[PDB]
Amino acid sequence: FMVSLPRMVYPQPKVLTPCRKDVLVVTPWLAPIVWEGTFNIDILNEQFRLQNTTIGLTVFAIKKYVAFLKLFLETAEKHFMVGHRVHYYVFTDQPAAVPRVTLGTGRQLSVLEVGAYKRDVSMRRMEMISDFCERRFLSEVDYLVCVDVDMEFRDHVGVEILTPLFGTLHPSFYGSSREAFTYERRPQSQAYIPKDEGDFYYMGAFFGGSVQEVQRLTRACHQAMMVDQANGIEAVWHDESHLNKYLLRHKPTKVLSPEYLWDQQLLGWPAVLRKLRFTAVPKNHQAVRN
Amino acid sequence: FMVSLPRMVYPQPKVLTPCRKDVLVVTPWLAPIVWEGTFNIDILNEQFRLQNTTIGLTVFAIKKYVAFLKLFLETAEKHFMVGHRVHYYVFTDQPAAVPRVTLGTGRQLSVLEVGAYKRDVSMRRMEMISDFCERRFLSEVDYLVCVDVDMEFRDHVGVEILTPLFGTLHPSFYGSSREAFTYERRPQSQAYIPKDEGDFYYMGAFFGGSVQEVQRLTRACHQAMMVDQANGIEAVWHDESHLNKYLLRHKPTKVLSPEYLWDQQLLGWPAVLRKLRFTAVPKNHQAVRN
Ligand SMILES: CCCCCCO[C@@H]1O[C@H](CO)[C@H](O)[C@H](O)[C@H]1O[C@@H]1O[C@@H](C)[C@@H](O)[C@@H](O)[C@@H]1O
Ligand SMILES: CCCCCCO[C@@H]1O[C@H](CO)[C@H](O)[C@H](O)[C@H]1O[C@@H]1O[C@@H](C)[C@@H](O)[C@@H](O)[C@@H]1O
Ligand SMILES: O=c1ccn([C@@H]2O[C@H](COP(=O)(O)OP(=O)(O)O)[C@@H](O)[C@H]2O)c(=O)[nH]1
Ligand SMILES: O=c1ccn([C@@H]2O[C@H](COP(=O)(O)OP(=O)(O)O)[C@@H](O)[C@H]2O)c(=O)[nH]1
Ligand SMILES: [Mn+2]
Ligand SMILES: [Mn+2]
Repeated sequence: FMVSLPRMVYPQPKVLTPCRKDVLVVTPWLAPIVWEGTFNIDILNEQFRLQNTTIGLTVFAIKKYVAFLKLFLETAEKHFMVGHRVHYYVFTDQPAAVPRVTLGTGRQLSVLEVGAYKRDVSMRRMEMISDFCERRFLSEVDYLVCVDVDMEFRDHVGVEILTPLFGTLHPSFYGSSREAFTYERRPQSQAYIPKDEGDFYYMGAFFGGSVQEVQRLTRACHQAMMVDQANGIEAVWHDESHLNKYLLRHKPTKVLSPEYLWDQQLLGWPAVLRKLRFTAVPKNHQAVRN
Repeated sequence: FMVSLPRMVYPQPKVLTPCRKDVLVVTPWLAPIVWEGTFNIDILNEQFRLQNTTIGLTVFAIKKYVAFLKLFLETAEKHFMVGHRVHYYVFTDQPAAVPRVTLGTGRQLSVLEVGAYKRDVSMRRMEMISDFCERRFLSEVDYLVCVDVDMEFRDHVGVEILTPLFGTLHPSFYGSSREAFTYERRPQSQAYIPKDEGDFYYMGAFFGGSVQEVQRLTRACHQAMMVDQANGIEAVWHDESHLNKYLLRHKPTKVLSPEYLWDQQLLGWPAVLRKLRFTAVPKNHQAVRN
């Protein structure tokens, strides 16, 4: 049951005025595409606080990637769901290397120890989120957000993203035609998508939804990755290829604009982006991965 | 559980191309506003058919308004949820005056006899939908759509409207500023809305949602109307005033554009409307109401 909103004073939405005319703000299956100027965060904060919403955030920091946790967490404290209940779940092979980060009220952090894989693994993250943590998340949070650690928050990332299932537009492909998307193209893979199919290219570094929908997605992707492994094939972009297949066949109920996953070093700051919210931290891929 | 969509071939949505730049297509609380060009009906039909969705439609035809049923139902057969399961519920004081209309497969009609009120009643429709039919609807349909009878369908009205809770933009006020909206303005009424509040002016002739959400809305409006009656006040636009108060405090999850509730005699055919879907049948208000 959703209680009534209180009286609020805010600008009237005008039907004959879009704010955003430069971008698509709704998908053809009537899912909002979240850009700055499309939402009144005061209304959304009211709606979600009235439900006492708890957001879980999963992040993996394996081997050298533990070095990214301090900036990741400290900037999450500044920008991620501030005012709402947040539970961070940090998956690591080195619990003692997790930095002691000071949290705001109503926010908690759990360190979950896992095994480290040598490779660019596809399988652990989808498996961990589904198979091992299923019961935990259902009991503790309403929504799950699953992100990469080699990132920092620079601006607001809030309840505007919350919905049963969301993906995020990959910053390198939002202007690309579907034939150019780097989907898995081999029919022998479970992640296969033909050249005439596809809505968007979603980045594997930021997806989420309700606990139920995220467990469905991660279970499906893990199962599909196991099939590929049994067949001696590894999708071109690993779990991201499978995420893309899933979200093609199970449409997300919101899509996040590239505001929510940006690399400024690589791509600059285009006019279409009014805010850069969650951004890549420069890294040496080869050095840091081995 | 939502099964996978099949392979489909359709035009790729392009992020840097809106189709609609002339109108607001999403509310500030991230609810789609449904206009032609914003949805791919093939994708939506797939989604809703895979859930075997059943839509109930309620319509009241009391006293002289039974004369409107033939055109209403015959045009509903042509345009309303074609291909989906539909259950019409016709509430009338004259069961024998309900026309025998031929229905397509998967569609059924129930005649529900009620008492006729003399007045421009506010109370029967909200009361009937909540208090008397609660159990029936929960067992028989997934969504309820509640409309006026003095109407005809001229174009597609389909699953694009379906959502937990929707209202429809009143065709006379979609371009108006909120101070001009004919909300109830007396603080002594439960429907009161101050001049600095309001998103939209919703028409009482077309609202709906899931059964649960429609029973919540109709219950709340009926209760509020009973309070006003006990206090010797009747809202300026009767159940529409209360509907507007409810949807201010409980934001709808989609909003239908005036495509879905139009009067061509009164308002013509503006450029902003690409389709006229559900339209007023000319009537002599005084003659037909007494
Ligand atoms: C010099 C690197 C050029 C990379 C451009 C394209 O992006 C890559 O797209 C791939 C799919 O085709 C995968 O999503 C990679 O994760 C992504 O690279 C990741 O995300 C990017 C946004 C960058 O942050 C990159 O450093 C990172 O490895
Ligand atoms: C010559 C009549 C001028 C009416 C213009 C405004 O509309 C009225 O707006 C009211 C709220 O302020 C209520 O919603 C009425 O139901 C509506 O009239 C109804 O809907 C309209 C769209 C018309 O179809 C009208 O005939 C009908 O009575
Ligand atoms: O040695 C590693 C490699 C990867 N990761 C995790 O897997 C994510 C995806 O890898 P990466 O960020 O290197 O991929 P990219 O964004 O460069 O494609 C990282 O953010 C980490 O959360 C990790 O913890 N340790
Ligand atoms: O004598 C009446 C008066 C009203 N109605 C029902 O109440 C609705 C609302 O009344 P009306 O359409 O006259 O209001 P308007 O759209 O003109 O404001 C009608 O469509 C009918 O469904 C009815 O059945 N009999
Ligand atoms: Mn990364
Ligand atoms: Mn009417």
